[PDB]
Amino acid sequence: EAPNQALLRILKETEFKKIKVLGSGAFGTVYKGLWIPEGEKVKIPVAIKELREATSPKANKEILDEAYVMASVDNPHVCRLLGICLTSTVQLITQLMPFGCLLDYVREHKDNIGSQYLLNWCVQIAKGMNYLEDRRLVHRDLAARNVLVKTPQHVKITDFGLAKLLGAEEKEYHAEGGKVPIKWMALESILHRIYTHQSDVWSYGVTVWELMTFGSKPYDGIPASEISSILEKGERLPQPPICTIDVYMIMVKCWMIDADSRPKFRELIIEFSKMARDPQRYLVIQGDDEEDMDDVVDADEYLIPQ
Ligand SMILES: CO[C@H]1CCN(c2nccc(Nc3cc4c(cn3)nc([C@@H](C)O)n4[C@@H](C)C(F)(F)F)n2)C[C@H]1F
Repeated sequence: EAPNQALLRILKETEFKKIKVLGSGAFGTVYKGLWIPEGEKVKIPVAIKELREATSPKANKEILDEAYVMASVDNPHVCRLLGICLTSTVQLITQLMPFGCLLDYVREHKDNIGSQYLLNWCVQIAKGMNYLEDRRLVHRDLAARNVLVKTPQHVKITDFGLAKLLGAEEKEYHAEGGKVPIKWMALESILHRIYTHQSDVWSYGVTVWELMTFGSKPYDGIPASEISSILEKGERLPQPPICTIDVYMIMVKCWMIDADSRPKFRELIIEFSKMARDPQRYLVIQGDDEEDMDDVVDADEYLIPQ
């Protein structure tokens, strides 16, 4: 197989400064911060993810496995790891996405999200996803919560906690136990623990549904145990009121039993692009930062020779 010549950057704790907490999960604390490299005269808005507090060797392998995947990606619609900090607790340093996750964004801005925006997000998620397919990467956790907003017009795929690299003549990934998101999972993933790029396509369909419903919970109320029995019977997520048969037919195609019958991410870019050219024909919607900001540079503009 092809050697992975990606560069993992080790950053000094002194190079960056924590401002406030963005999220305090059971896994850790994500901090809003600023990164001032060596003597570069730049301030890079960052998101610093530290592994809870305690140093357990079991979870350190998980954060470094996430660092491996995140350092091996480079696409405008995928979040790249800026570096790692080897302190008492391992810290992942990533680009600050000022508008947070897409799921919370669609819920918080329901009344100001237009058809042009929803369809553009779909194209963008399909572009980043097709890139991961080119990189032989299976996400295994694509959802609106794992799509971050850089600007309302620019979103990127993130959270490589479950991501796996295939390569050569490996077409599918076989999993173990662990907590897995059942409501975003393809049927072969629930029944056989088989993950492919086409299983990611199913998850893409559910992500699109979340967006088109403005952040509604898929199969709301239904326990994860019943999902498998529901999908096997032929039941799928409802048509969002704003969706024309055109958009819904795309979501439906992602949820077909035969994985190879589902659309490819390169076809989803094409389909949604045609739709983004005349967004009102496809979506029916009624009525459709405290420091010296002189040297602030976004991570997408801060590059080091590759
Ligand atoms: C479980 O860890 C996740 C957390 C989100 N990760 C991430 N990846 C790339 C960039 C990035 N930046 C990033 C993440 C941000 C953010 C600004 N920038 N603002 C928020 C809140 C206020 O809405 N979040 C969320 C997702 C949280 F706090 F939970 F992280 N964050 C990917 C993994 F590290």
